[PDB]
Amino acid sequence: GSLTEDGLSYKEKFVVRSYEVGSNKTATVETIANLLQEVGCNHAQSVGFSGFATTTTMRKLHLIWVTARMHIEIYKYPAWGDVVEIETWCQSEGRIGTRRDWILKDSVTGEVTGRATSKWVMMNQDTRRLQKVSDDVRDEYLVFCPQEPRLAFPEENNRSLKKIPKLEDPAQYSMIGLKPRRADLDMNQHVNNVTYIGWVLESIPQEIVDTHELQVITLDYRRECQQDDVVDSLTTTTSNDSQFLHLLRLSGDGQEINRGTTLWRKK
Amino acid sequence: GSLTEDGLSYKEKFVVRSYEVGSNKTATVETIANLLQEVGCNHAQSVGFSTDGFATTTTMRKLHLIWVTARMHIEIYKYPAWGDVVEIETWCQSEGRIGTRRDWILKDSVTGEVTGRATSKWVMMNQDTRRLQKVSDDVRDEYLVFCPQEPRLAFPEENNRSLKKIPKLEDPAQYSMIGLKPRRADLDMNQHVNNVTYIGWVLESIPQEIVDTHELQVITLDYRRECQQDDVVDSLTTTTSDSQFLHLLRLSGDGQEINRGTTLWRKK
Ligand SMILES: OC1CN(C(c2ccccc2)c2ccccc2)C1
Ligand SMILES: OC1CN(C(c2ccccc2)c2ccccc2)C1
Repeated sequence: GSLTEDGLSYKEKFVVRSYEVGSNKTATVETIANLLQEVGCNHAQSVGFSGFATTTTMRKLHLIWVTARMHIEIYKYPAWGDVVEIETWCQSEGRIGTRRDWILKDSVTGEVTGRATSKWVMMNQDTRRLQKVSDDVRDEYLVFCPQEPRLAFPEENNRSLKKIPKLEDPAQYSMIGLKPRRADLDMNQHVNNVTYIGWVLESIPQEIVDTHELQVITLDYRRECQQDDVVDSLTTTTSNDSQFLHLLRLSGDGQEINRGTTLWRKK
Repeated sequence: GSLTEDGLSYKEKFVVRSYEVGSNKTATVETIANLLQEVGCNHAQSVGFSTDGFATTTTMRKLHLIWVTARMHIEIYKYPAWGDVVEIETWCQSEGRIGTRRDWILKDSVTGEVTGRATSKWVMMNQDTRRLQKVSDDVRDEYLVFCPQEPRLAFPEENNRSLKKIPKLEDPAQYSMIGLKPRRADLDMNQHVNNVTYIGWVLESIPQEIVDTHELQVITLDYRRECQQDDVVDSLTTTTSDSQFLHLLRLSGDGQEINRGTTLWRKK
């Protein structure tokens, strides 16, 4: 992997592994999400950042970046043995937070096979209190972002910015008692963001997965699942194409941890 | 990755990823086990097998036969750090009619030093009836040309840990993790639970304080029966001692054994 010529974006190639693919012999959306995370971490390391990606001022103030939303659109899932090239960049969104975008390409054809965007907010590591980005923090990372707008999702009222409603009981489908194991944790012992994507997908019936391809997934992150928490995954059909509304909540008290939507195309 | 000069082994380099490491910023034993599988699959593809979901010969496909893991044994001296490059070499050997063995050697790409080693036993099974069998001469002739003829063992030492008999854990277990269920990410391309998931489930019943203060040195795992996608598992562990543990995975309902194993840990 390497920063591009202008030093404002980062590119990396990956060979799709045998254990990374599903029944169709193509990468799962969770393998894609892991690759997006890996290339994001390699971009942060290349420009001088570090268990968390933080600036000097962020470390002094016990501040970290946390994902608020992840949005992924896949046109073609790379096959086992295929090489996928991923380009990533970040942009400041004023005082609200930051955005990281990605473009996925087939290395042989040069064709765009997917795109993704994510919203990140600043949080105090200890109190969990969200906050706006300060000028002092903003000055430390603006030199690594393009100054002119560069968007993976330029479209007028595109799906990546759509408000997601709260699923109403009773859900059409559910998967109950989901618990993270050690492999679900990151190096800081927090549940990996990609685990939540897997849990959302667990309540989609196997017949939809066997006859459809996942085209778009939008996921909001409201609260973290702790290592000793238990989750229930809920799904209701809202719709050639099938659309679903999703909700992850704690098994006991029903506290919301995530909400999302998925769009699927008939194979 | 590539076959070596003589065409009797295969080598591949891997850069350890951010999501592949634990609290110590080094690869987990499950990341290592996944890499061992990946290099094994790439070795099979390079010599003309697979491109269907299973590594099979022409005669195996005609007879609906597949290779299934009977035992996995891994010994790690140093876990590669995040960003480090690990080189893995693998090869296979026929063990007569019993089955086959695949071995691995792990090395730090910068120093050339051996950082780990692994060995696995594989048996032939009819994929529809699940009935185990010996390896026929016709099947053995199709894969013997891809194996070294003289013995080449990752674990040569007489009566080494990789060949030790593992006893069955007696109730009550000292520790347990109950109600473990596979999700879609735990499945392989044939919708079977990935062998590495069972390693993760075994490790789930080890208390977090042992993991925080010890490094896993050796793990031996026997595979007795597969966990189906709709099955639920209980992971049981008892200290037998360095720290040593005896492990047992069984179905949550009827208590049918799916795996048994042992782990050896060194105080950090
Ligand atoms: O997910 C978003 C991408 N942002 C980082 C980032 C920004 C520009 C280039 C590389 C990396 C970051 C900003 C400020 C402190 C530490 C890391 C956070
Ligand atoms: O996991 C064990 C090792 N595998 C062998 C094997 C694979 C398919 C058919 C016959 C034999 C082997 C693979 C690649 C080179 C040489 C032998 C099955």
